[PDB]
Amino acid sequence: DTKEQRILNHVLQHAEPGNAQSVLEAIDTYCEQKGDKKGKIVDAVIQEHQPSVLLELGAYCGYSAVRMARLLSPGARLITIEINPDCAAITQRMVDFAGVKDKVTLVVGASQDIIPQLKKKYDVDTLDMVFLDHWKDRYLPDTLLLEECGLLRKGTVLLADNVICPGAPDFLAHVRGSSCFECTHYQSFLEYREVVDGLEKAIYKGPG
Ligand SMILES: [Cl-]
Ligand SMILES: [Mg+2]
Ligand code: NA
Repeated sequence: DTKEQRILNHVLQHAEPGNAQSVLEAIDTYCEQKGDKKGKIVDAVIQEHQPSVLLELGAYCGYSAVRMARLLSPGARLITIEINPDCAAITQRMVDFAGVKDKVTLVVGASQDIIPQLKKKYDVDTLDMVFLDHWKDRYLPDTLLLEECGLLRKGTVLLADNVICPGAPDFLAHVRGSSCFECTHYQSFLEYREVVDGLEKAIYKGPG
């Protein structure tokens, strides 16, 4: 969308080419200008679990791709599925510019179509980590799908963003109540890149 394009424009103008940290800071800056830090939580989870195969559902401007890819060990892989071609185009430009393109496989399409292809087509055995940041109504069905397709092993980490605002209540109820998942909640704050709000004025004109 227009916001993601302006984020990319800002990065290209101000971030140091090939420097992933420079790119992240430039985006945090663009969003700042216009509980715990969201980027800090993602970094902490990845550094805690050291995934060699990491699946990202949803990519808007490549912020999350870059943040996660920069921390991966050599030869480790980020696979990113994004349904909107325009967001995927921007994400790849961001990833190229940030210097991490060698770690990222960006795939355009719907998660429910691509997920069952991960083993056969993208040489995945099981996934070490999944970052969920796409359409909220996909969180629980894709989670059940990942399981059904044999992509989860004991120890696989699911990390879901925005589970409160806009919210993924059904996703939360499932994994929390299930003995198949061990759940931890991290309070956070919404950031500019993620959302935007507005008010509507509606003046009644009569029955007419
Ligand atoms: Cl993003
Ligand atoms: Mg988000
Ligand atoms: Na649980």
